[PDB]
Amino acid sequence: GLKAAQKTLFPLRSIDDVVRLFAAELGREEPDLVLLSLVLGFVEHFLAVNRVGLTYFPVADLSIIAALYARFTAQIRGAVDLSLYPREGGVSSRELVKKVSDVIWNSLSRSYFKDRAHIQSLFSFITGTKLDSSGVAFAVVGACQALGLRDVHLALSEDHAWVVFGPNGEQTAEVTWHGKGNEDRRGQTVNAGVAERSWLYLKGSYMRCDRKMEVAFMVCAINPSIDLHTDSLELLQLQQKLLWLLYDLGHLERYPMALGNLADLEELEPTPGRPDPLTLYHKGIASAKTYYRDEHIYPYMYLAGYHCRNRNVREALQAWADTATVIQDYNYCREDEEIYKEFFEVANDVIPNLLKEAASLLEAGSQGSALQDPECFAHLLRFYDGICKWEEGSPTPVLHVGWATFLVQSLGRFEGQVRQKVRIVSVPGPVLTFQSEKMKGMKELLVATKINSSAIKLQLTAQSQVQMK
Ligand SMILES: N#Cc1ccc(OCCCN2CCC([C@@](N)(c3ccccc3)C3CCCC3)CC2)cc1
Repeated sequence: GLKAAQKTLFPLRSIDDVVRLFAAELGREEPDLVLLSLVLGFVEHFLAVNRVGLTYFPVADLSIIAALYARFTAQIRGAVDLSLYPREGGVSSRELVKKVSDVIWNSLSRSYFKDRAHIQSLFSFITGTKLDSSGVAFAVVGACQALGLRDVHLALSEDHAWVVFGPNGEQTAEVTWHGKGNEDRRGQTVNAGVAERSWLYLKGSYMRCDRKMEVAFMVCAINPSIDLHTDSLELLQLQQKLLWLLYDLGHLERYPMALGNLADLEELEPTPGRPDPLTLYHKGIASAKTYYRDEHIYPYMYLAGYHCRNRNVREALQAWADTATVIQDYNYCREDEEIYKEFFEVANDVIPNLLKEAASLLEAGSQGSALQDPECFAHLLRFYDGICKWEEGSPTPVLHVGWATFLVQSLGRFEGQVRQKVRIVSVPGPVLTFQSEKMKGMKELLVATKINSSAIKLQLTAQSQVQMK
């Protein structure tokens, strides 16, 4: 409307007043996405973008929020004439969804830095005519809710967003761009991407949000960063409290990434009486296993990151091996570059740094060292095996000689007497089975006291020949 009942908590004078508003909306039949996004974007603007004059909390007066809300709903209702797009069965048409998408797109500034912070919310859309890629998808869903189109929902993979709609919520439509320089497929289905088994579309095991999950998304989308060195404590607390609210109401049940986000917040500043970060990372993984066929990568990356920051090398390696065990059953496609970057950084920067420190600490006489644990060597091998298996049958390759130099270095961090204790068994303490042909052929090389660097490089890159002189 806004409806009279939506107005009664205003003004919002504190973090807890914002939480109250969210609790009230979440108790309603259809929480108002437009209201909630505007409120979050307003408070984020005045806590992270411009803190001038801040003394405690940027008071959100009804007149201010109602005027932004009226700006949004006038823009959408004025531009989308529903009479041109008749709705059979309380469900929307592809042409209507494309029209809403066009309205949002055409409203945006012609040129801006697309990966700025703080351009995720409808506050950014209205005040700066700027949205990020997923922010466009969210805005389309909000616009559709404003129009009364109850069937249009947000769909999320781990790196992209689109919408579902239509009979049984079975249709898909692209509504935003992905990446940089990829020509957009706005208006089309996601079926080609599902069919090619790319990570971008998760083999169809992507999130189909309900209205509560869309609230969770906008909460995850809060960006407390003020600058490279500085987060808003007020926004961290708000996001954390809102995520707990959502958790308590059941709305994180099917949202792995949100559980990882909450775990990270709890690591930073734990809430008394709440589960530990580790419990929450494991709940994220459980969510992915239960609802998404264990086809998500980030539940395991979140866990690995926590173990890495806490120098639990064994457990970090195990979680990265688990990441690779998920990726192995995908085809590496155009538009999957973000996950390639994640794996590249782990293999070629993070793991080497962790193992270098471990080596120094072993020299200093550490006991229980990951470098003396054959199960840790097995996790490292399983990580590479999943990456190599991922590469098999993909339309673009993954491995190259850059990766091989780091593999050889990482292998060398383990003494031969440790490496010799892993039992590599064939289909048909530690025991490991390799799924990739690359690692099966490398087995022979993985225990020599002196790693044959040149042979390992040849096997990992499948390089046919060596230099002529
Ligand atoms: N080791 C390790 C490691 C740990 C965590 C890690 O990434 C955790 C952050 C994952 N990232 C995924 C995309 C995600 C997001 N960019 C996203 C999520 C789904 C669909 C599109 C975009 C946002 C979610 C709320 C606003 C947009 C932001 C969080 C990477 C490596």
